[PDB]
Amino acid sequence: CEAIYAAPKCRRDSDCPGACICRGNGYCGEAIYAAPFAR
Repeated sequence: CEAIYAAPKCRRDSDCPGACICRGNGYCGEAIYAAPFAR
C-alpha cells in the first residue's frame, strides 16, 4: 500500500490497510516490497 502522493499514514501497524505495517516514514506499507502480499 505504498504510495507517494496518496500515502495512508500510520499510527500503528494495525491501522494500516491489508497487512501493511507502519513504516519508518510514518506511512503504511508492506514489510517486504519484493513480497506481493499486501502493499
